[PDB]
Amino acid sequence: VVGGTEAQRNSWPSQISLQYRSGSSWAHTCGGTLIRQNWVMTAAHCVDRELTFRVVVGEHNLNQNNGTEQYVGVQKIVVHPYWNTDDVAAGYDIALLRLAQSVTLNSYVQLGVLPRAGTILANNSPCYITGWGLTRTNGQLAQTLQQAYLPTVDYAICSSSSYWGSTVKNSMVCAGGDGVRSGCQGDSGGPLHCLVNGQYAVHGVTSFVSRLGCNVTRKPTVFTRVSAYISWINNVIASN
Ligand code: NA
Repeated sequence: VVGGTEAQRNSWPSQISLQYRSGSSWAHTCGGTLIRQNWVMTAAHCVDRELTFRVVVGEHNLNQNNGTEQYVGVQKIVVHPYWNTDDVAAGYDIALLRLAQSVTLNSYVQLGVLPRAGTILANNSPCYITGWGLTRTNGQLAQTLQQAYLPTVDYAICSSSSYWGSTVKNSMVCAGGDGVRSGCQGDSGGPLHCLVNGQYAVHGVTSFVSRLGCNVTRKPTVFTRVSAYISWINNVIASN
């Protein structure tokens, strides 16, 4: 997250760190959201590589013992069947991970609440992105979980020629684009949290930014719109 601030350690208890085994250690690669005690939602492009993955819940500082982490292997990966890795702009950038064990819930570990199917945010709706991604374009991962305020940019604007044009679809949410705050590498798969009727819900799964940089004016961060995939998510969990 570029232009973020450190999150309080109990603000975003559905955030997870998806990590891969890297020699004798583990490395953060992307974010995700806990949606059942044994299921995580992330981006499809995050699990394109044939790596050994684990999920960490209750994480705050990737480089220090927080005393709150639970570590759990990934048992099954279900990517959306229409996902195509060489066309992220087509959409369907979503995947569900079944965990080897069910995690225990507490003030650091909670299920993300999802929006009702079909919900679309009005333009300029207040949202936060969260994650451990790069803190500058071509920078390094954050140590501590970051948050940045990214108001939504509606489809009519986002799909205009000076923004994303045809690259943005109605199955996506755009947020940000002010040139200072954005998602960045390592934030993929993590949540966009939006405040609606007094309650934060996860409306987006971080999908892409510009190839010209993370925080680029009129290139808001693009998220998979969770509310377009409620039936899909429910169908996968019920059949696994
Ligand atoms: Na930690």
